[PDB]
Amino acid sequence: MNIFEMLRIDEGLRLKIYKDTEGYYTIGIGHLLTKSPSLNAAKSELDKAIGRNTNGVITKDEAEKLFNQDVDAAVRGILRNAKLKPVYDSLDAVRRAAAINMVFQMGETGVAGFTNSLRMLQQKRWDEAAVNLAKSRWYNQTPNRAKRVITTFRTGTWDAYK
Ligand SMILES: C1=Cc2ccccc2C1
Ligand SMILES: [Cl-]
Ligand SMILES: [Cl-]
Repeated sequence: MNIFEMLRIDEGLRLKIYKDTEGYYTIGIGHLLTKSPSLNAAKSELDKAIGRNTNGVITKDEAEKLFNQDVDAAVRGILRNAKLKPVYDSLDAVRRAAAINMVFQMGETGVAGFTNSLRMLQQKRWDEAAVNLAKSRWYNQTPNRAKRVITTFRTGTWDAYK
């Protein structure tokens, strides 16, 4: 198992513009195109990202190219984040994957109100953090996915994904 496989399972793969769990236009492997309600805005964002007139449809290759860029961006974001970096650096390789999944899904900004969980994680208090992470909108909204990421932090193994 790895970050790419882990996110591919959590995000799935769609080659035509769709709406995410929050109703935002997305495509590929969880690549958010826009928050705006305009499909056209979404199709324009799409062409701009791909570099061609896509018409709302991309290839598998193109989807995967976006995925790579997004995986990289996320890590790079965590590393530039002063609030995040230190936590992330304290973690073992499996848990780091879990931390990227979260940022990938909700952004640096989404992962902001997680201060108390961050601190518990940094402290290596797994069970307590597991509990704290569950008390969140994220958990209530996407419970199955949240349980997986949580188990991953709790255990430090890929069990939830196997
Ligand atoms: C959730 C935990 C954590 C730890 C380090 C970096 C980013 C994240 C997100
Ligand atoms: Cl992009
Ligand atoms: Cl879910």
